[PDB]
Amino acid sequence: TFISRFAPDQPRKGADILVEALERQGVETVFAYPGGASMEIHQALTRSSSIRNVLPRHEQGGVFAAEGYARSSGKPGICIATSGPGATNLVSGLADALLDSVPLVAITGQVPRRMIGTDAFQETPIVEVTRSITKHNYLVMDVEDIPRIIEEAFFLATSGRPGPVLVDVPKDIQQQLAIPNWEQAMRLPGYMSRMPKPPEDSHLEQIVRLISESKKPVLYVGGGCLNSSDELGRFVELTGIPVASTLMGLGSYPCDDELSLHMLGMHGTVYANYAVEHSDLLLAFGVRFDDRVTGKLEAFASRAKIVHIDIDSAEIGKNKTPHVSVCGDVKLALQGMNKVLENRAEELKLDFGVWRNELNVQKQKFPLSFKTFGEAIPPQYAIKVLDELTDGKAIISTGVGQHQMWAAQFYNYKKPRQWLSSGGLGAMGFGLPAAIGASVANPDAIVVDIDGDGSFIMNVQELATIRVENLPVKVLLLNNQHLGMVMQWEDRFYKANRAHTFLGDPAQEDEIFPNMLLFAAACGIPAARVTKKADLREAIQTMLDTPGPYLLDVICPHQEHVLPMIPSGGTFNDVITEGDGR
Amino acid sequence: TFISRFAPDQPRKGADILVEALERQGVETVFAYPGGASMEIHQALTRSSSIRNVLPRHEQGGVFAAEGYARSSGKPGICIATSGPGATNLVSGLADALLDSVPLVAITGQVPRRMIGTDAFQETPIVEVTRSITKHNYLVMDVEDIPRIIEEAFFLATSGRPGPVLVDVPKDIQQQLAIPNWEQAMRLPGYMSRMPKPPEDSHLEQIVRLISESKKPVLYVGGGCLNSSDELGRFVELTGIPVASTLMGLGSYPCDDELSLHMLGMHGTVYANYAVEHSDLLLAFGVRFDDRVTGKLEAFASRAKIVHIDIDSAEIGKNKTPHVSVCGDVKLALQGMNKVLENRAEELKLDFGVWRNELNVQKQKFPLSFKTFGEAIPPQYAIKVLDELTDGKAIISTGVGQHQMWAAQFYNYKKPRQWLSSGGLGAMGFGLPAAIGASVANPDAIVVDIDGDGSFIMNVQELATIRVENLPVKVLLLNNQHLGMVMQWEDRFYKANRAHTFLGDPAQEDEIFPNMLLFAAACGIPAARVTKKADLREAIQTMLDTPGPYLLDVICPHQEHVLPMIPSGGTFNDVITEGDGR
Amino acid sequence: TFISRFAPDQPRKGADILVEALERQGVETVFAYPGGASMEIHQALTRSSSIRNVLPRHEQGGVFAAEGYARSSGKPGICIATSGPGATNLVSGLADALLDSVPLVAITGQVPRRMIGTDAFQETPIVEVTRSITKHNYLVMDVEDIPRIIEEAFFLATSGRPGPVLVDVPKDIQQQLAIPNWEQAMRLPGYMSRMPKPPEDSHLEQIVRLISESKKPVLYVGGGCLNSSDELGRFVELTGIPVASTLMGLGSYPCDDELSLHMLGMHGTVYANYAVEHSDLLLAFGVRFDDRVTGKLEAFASRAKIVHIDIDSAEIGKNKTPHVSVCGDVKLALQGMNKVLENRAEELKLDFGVWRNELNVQKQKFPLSFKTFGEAIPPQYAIKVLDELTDGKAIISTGVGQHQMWAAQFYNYKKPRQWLSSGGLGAMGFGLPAAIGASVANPDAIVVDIDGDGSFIMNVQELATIRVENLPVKVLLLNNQHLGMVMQWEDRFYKANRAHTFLGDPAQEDEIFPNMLLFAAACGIPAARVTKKADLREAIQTMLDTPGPYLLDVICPHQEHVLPMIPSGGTFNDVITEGDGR
Ligand SMILES: Cc1cc2nc3c(=O)[nH]c(=O)nc-3n(C[C@H](O)[C@H](O)[C@H](O)COP(=O)(O)OP(=O)(O)OC[C@H]3O[C@@H](n4cnc5c(N)ncnc54)[C@H](O)[C@@H]3O)c2cc1C
Ligand SMILES: Cc1cc2nc3c(=O)[nH]c(=O)nc-3n(C[C@H](O)[C@H](O)[C@H](O)COP(=O)(O)OP(=O)(O)OC[C@H]3O[C@@H](n4cnc5c(N)ncnc54)[C@H](O)[C@@H]3O)c2cc1C
Ligand SMILES: Cc1cc2nc3c(=O)[nH]c(=O)nc-3n(C[C@H](O)[C@H](O)[C@H](O)COP(=O)(O)OP(=O)(O)OC[C@H]3O[C@@H](n4cnc5c(N)ncnc54)[C@H](O)[C@@H]3O)c2cc1C
Ligand SMILES: CCOC(=O)c1ccccc1S(=O)(=O)NC(=O)Nc1nc(Cl)cc(OC)n1
Ligand SMILES: CCOC(=O)c1ccccc1S(=O)(=O)NC(=O)Nc1nc(Cl)cc(OC)n1
Ligand SMILES: CCOC(=O)c1ccccc1S(=O)(=O)NC(=O)Nc1nc(Cl)cc(OC)n1
Ligand SMILES: [Mg+2]
Ligand SMILES: [Mg+2]
Ligand SMILES: [Mg+2]
Repeated sequence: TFISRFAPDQPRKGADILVEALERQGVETVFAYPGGASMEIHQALTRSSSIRNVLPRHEQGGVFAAEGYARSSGKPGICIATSGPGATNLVSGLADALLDSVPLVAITGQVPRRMIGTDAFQETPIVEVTRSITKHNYLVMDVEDIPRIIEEAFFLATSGRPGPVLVDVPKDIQQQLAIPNWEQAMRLPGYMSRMPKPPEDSHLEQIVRLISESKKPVLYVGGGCLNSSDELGRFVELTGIPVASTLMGLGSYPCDDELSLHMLGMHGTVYANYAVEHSDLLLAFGVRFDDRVTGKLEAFASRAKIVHIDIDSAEIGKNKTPHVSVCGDVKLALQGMNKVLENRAEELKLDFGVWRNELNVQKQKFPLSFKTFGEAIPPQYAIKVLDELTDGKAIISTGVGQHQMWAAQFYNYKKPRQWLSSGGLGAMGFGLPAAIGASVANPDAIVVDIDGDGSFIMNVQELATIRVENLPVKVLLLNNQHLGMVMQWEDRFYKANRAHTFLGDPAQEDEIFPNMLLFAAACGIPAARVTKKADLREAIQTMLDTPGPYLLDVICPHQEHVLPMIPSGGTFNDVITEGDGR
Repeated sequence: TFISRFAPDQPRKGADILVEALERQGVETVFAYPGGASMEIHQALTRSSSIRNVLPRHEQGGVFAAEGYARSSGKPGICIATSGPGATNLVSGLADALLDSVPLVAITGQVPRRMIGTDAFQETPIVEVTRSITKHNYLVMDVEDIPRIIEEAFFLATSGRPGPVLVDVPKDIQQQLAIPNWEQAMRLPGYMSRMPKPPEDSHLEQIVRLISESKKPVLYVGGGCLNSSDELGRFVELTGIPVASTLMGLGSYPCDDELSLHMLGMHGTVYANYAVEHSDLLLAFGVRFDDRVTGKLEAFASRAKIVHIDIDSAEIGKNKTPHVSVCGDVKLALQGMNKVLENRAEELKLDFGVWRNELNVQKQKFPLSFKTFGEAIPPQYAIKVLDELTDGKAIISTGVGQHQMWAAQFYNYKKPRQWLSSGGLGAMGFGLPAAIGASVANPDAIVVDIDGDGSFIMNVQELATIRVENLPVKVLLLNNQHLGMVMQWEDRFYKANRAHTFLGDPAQEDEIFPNMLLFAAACGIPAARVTKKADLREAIQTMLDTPGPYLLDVICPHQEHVLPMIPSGGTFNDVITEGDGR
Repeated sequence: TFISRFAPDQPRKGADILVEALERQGVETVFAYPGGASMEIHQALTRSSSIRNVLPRHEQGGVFAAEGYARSSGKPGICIATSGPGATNLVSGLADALLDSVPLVAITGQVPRRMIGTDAFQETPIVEVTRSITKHNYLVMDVEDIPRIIEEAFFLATSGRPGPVLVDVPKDIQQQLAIPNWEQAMRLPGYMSRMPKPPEDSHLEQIVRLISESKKPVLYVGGGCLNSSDELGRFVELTGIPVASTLMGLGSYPCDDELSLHMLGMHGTVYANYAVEHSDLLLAFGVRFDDRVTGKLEAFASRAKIVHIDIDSAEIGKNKTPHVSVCGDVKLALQGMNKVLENRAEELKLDFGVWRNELNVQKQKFPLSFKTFGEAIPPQYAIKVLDELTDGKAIISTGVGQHQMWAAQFYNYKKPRQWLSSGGLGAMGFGLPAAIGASVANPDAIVVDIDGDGSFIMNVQELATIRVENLPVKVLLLNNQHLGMVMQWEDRFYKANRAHTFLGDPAQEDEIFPNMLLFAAACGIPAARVTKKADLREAIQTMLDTPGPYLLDVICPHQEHVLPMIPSGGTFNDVITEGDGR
């Protein structure tokens, strides 16, 4: 089926064997920045007609773009870098992908084998450095291993709990001629042996039993449900259980649906954390009970039976001890529980209307809210407008901080993989590059990077990439001249004592600095600034209608605070519902 | 002598103990970007009146600035970052500092101790990740250890062979109240035990003997001589031996002096590599025989007695086996050899005029040269002009690539620490941030970042830093729209087959892209472009005269090639002396 | 040339491929104790007709026997063990072989691959455990790798600086059928690249020059000269330089020769340490300047030019900085220096008679001495008698402690590999097993284990091995009822306060306990006890004449002290020349 560009008996460079190894894996896009140790790989890349390369302006842009690509498509993201500084520049991306469980294959050039360990030119013990921040990694020591290693890398990166896999390739192996063997078996006996088997009916039916025996059930959905959109939907319309979601799970279940309790956790809705606090049955599907959503563990879902379904046994019971657990693919568990629920439909007759009502009053008394001052633009409102004008069908990437929380709170995602945000590591500068990858993976979609002025400037060089690759990336920059989140904490716990959180110029405290519009201009990207809430709707519409890339700089009053808020290690009873920096 | 801000019996936060620990070390400048896990440290920083913080726009800008600071002053550079993404963003800087042996202390915030290893919010096993790319590192586990650890970190970072030391501080330890003990002893028994002792006369006199017995002696000076400017000078005026230098040693001995053979190595002068090739005595002081300068080891200084003086025993004999070696401070070895040379002056009567003549003819027949096409600006010439207008007294930082080699070749450094360039790791994006640190460390100096368009855009966000800190950083951008060095190799070994090396826009192949002038404008930094060689001198003069920061975009024809050139693993007989991409 | 037992196209078990891999390496003897995880290997072993297995009674006996085998033959020693407890029981042997640089290949069975890391039955992460105590190690993950790994293991174990290499083989790979490829190349690019090249005449002639310019030269020979017996001899008869030896070098140069200064170091002769203390030229060939022989480094050979020739660059300059060094095979360096010395014979005319005389008076005034009390047997005398009756042609293995020092001091070894003793690690219980290996490697030699009662009982179970394998192992047990060496230190530095150093029975303080004769009897080995010095000569003669194994229990007064003695970190001026525990 796969047509090679070489004769089955024709020897060729390891670099060419590596590129074909990617083509055979179905790879169509890579993000690679050339360097001396990876030149061969780049040369082989130009001979490929099926793989396109998006040249970033910084290796970190490369990884983050690859992540965006992966996060928005469900396919693995592929980035390639040269040795030494090239490789070390990938680090934050690798750690980011590992914490959020993003399938990713990173390939780095390395000095020739004989040179390894000699403090060679541009050498870095990248395999040693990344071991604790990758799912697995490799140092290829023989051109004969390329086919197997690449196959194993993708298998490991995409199977079980997804994660990044780095493959280090010495320059001498890239140049070595050889005849590849695409028939070799993978050496993952231990891993393949531990791969979860399909869920058992005994386990699944025990859950359905618990559901029928509960009066206050709550679904706690996370990133693990990103491929169970339909199954989860069907499950909810069969149990009528309210859905609470993590920052990573947004979109698994439509935030606009009436059964949606939206996001729970530190900056989750009062009613979502309420539901969990008083539930008697917690259906934790595809979540890792992070400190961000649980607060004080002992207090989290204290009065309820916890059912935990995770593909990673290491997660089941790590922070919370379930009353029931299923180690396996939540997608299969749902399909299984669904058949059962459809059959015992009449026999069960599930009705949680009373519970839902208790929550609806909570949703009515404590809804997400924002204040509008004069004609100043409220970031929450800006996002709300973007949602409306895009009919909530846009792919949203973001930086980290207040804008991130607002992008999560005030936009209703219809489907998963519409939300691209760094959650576990929370790396700034992720938004723009992620949007680049998302756009390449989704050419006909509306891709909007809702960034912060601090996060946006970190990888601002990628604007050049966007222009050159002619990608329709829209940038909704919520400019507040500060490091919003750190500032909020300064206000709440440090008597507003500012400590290097102002991003503007102290000499002209009133001038917007820097002028992000000129950054766009430098890369030939049309831009505009908006300061009055009245002109907001038209500015955003313009951004959307103007073909190609576009940067809308939205000025906002910095004293805004993200609410509600449960301080770290807190309880639902410590939730802060009001206040700002005014 | 040191005045604390706390009573000797008054308990205070570990964060405050850490900041005072820095003040007691004489620290006056740090480069810190605030984050949740390091907020306490930042708060304590604002209470200090002796330490100023330069807030970068990216953690990588922070480290590189700290390096620039260190490299231009001889003091350790200090950068601080928050946990997780903050910390991982330091990686390239740490590896860079380790490879070039730059004293540096990096402090990173970390999640609370009890949270370590739990996959906590913004947690990264930074100590595990950086172990192979730092001189040493620490994870503080008790507020009581702060004083000792900080003292050890600086001692280790600055003593022996300088290098980076990272100190990870849990958030709970930053908030813990305690009374510091500044009297605690350091626990470096093994390290302090292995510290080289002052050179022995027996060893030193054996060297002077070799010098008197040689007919073709050559000095091979490197980064280890950065603090031996005077001693080396005196040594040369007592032996009249020609000085060849590494990229790291530039300036140890004035490149303008007649005894100077300039840089040796891959892109070294023909006469420098000549001198070494035919020498009978190689005085390797403060060098590590890198593959970049030796080429094929067996062929390097094949016909001569090698004397190697290094402060790191691990280096002596690593790639080349000396006939004589001295493990110790080259500064002391020189002072020692100098006294001997002054005494046995008449008894010795050293005369290498015949050898120097053989080299002068070589210097005359094969000098550094560049070609001028029409009115196009030759980068070499631009640098040559900068040298003249600044009287060669400027601090020059650079990116990595062709411009770096030209900045090395066509500028005559009078003193060491005038040249700030990433040599071992060769990390792009180093130039602008390094200039920032150099300027802060040298407020009254002319600081010029000779950057490449590829390297410059990587950390372009630091332009914001430059403006806000009101630093007189001048940027001489040699814009060639390409990744010059990779392109040169494509021309020489890949039939000019371009593989993602063009940095401009393919849709407007003739328009300079991006418009670096607008990047400067965005950060309120005056800029100008120059395209005609005739207008070059006035443009540079303007850049220098215009008070404050300034960006001069210098357009150059990309087909330029760095020469001469000895291909990797080559011999002096493989040196390429002509050709380009036209 | 090599005749397989399988058809070149016939598939067979990995176990059989491993055994053939050994046969192809020339292996004729292995020391293997069967276990569940290694059963396949043992089964394949019985099908071999060229490899004999010596079944020890304890895995530690296995390794030590393999060491003895290696140490007495110059061939690598091979031991095989099962997984878990089998493997961990090898540890002391591996560390011992690494510290003394003994070529050794250890093969351990391991649980099936899929079971690794699951806390399986008899599983131990042996590769992780032994990484810091082996030259290198492997975990075979594919039956296809066996041929290459075994070849690499032996190459690494025997090349450069010899050392142990452990190969872990999963049980499933032992049973997997396959067709071996004995043509595969080794993947040791880096290692083979760093292998020392033959010495250069420039370096060698510089040494001969130093020799001619010296008045007080001293040879400091170590374990690295074990294969340079002839070359060293020739070198000495051409320079007439006195030879001092380490505990590891004994026999490289005959201790009986008049030019021999015998052993230097802590328990070295007064004249040997004298020679070094006052020498002006130290020829350190095949030594690692251990703390045992140097004492206080600063004081060691303080007034002299040090020439160091080592095959391990990591050793040159580790503790002492030479004035000259040669990284390479001392055997070749000597052959080179010899040709030079033979030619410039007349031109040089070397005469160190005056120096030798200064030393001969020292050898006359401070010779090795022992005191004889009544009819009590002096251990020194016993060894002296053994030497005479065996004409100093016996292979002597020993335990660790006082008897070891006496075996070193009072026996004159004619050739290297006659002395088998644990020097760097100093592991007790080494003597008996080492003798077993030495005897198998030298069937027609006189093999005597000069053991201590403490060391002897540790691996006393090997007596069973000796009987069953019908090996002519003679055991000269110097029984003193104590842990001699620890006792000596108690006397000198702890006012003779005994702390668990008495090995006899406190209830019958005067009865020799245990009765080692009955241990021999239990294993059908003829034995006898001797208490009167007058009956000593006849007892030893009997031991030697009685065909087969024999144990002579020699009772000695425990208050004996090893002299002379330079306390740790001491100087030649701190040497203790008299005293005991009476
Ligand atoms: C400024 C900031 C504020 C934050 N505030 C909040 C907040 O208030 N609320 C909040 O929720 N988060 C918040 N976070 C995000 C937070 O750090 C965590 O990233 C997030 O809570 C993790 O959610 P998760 O466990 O659902 O998803 P993941 O971390 O993606 O974990 C998914 C889990 O699902 C398992 N799984 C994967 N695939 C499958 C499958 N097919 N079948 C079954 N199981 C599977 C995994 O192995 C894993 O255990 C914040 C982050 C930042 C940067
Ligand atoms: C694009 C590119 C091209 C390059 N081309 C060249 C080229 O053509 N020529 C070239 O020279 N380099 C070149 N390099 C730089 C090169 O990679 C190495 O960084 C450089 O050769 C190292 O020189 P060094 O050994 O002298 O200095 P360092 O790497 O700084 O090493 C200094 C050494 O001195 C020792 N030492 C330190 N302090 C003391 C003291 N007080 N007393 C005694 N010893 C001390 C150290 O421990 C160490 O061994 C290039 C780099 C790049 C990025
Ligand atoms: C109770 C006790 C007391 C001791 N007392 C003493 C004492 O008083 N005096 C004493 O000497 N020792 C003593 N030791 C032994 C001591 O611990 C060291 O094992 C010994 O000094 C090491 O000597 P070495 O360096 O010569 O040999 P090794 O440790 O075998 O080192 C040999 C060296 O030679 C190099 N080399 C190897 N092969 C070659 C080759 N072909 N060409 C060139 N170089 C090569 C190696 O790589 C290495 O650096 C004692 C030990 C014990 C247990
Ligand atoms: C930068 C990558 O370097 C290496 O892989 C490398 C490292 C040490 C020794 C030899 C090589 S090499 O000879 O296999 N390759 C190179 O040296 N390549 C190389 N490419 C570019 Cl573009 C520039 C350069 O040196 C300045 N060198
Ligand atoms: C980001 C640093 O985080 C931590 O140190 C951390 C990690 C896991 C659990 C508790 C904490 S903590 O309670 O000691 N501190 C915080 O959680 N700090 C914090 N600071 C900001 Cl500015 C934002 C935030 O959460 C969104 N959290
Ligand atoms: C002791 C070695 O054990 C193993 O290799 C082992 C470990 C875990 C699971 C399966 C095996 S196994 O099935 O490949 N082999 C055995 O279990 N062998 C085995 N051999 C013996 Cl003589 C006894 C025994 O179990 C009591 N088991
Ligand atoms: Mg902001
Ligand atoms: Mg360029
Ligand atoms: Mg004893």
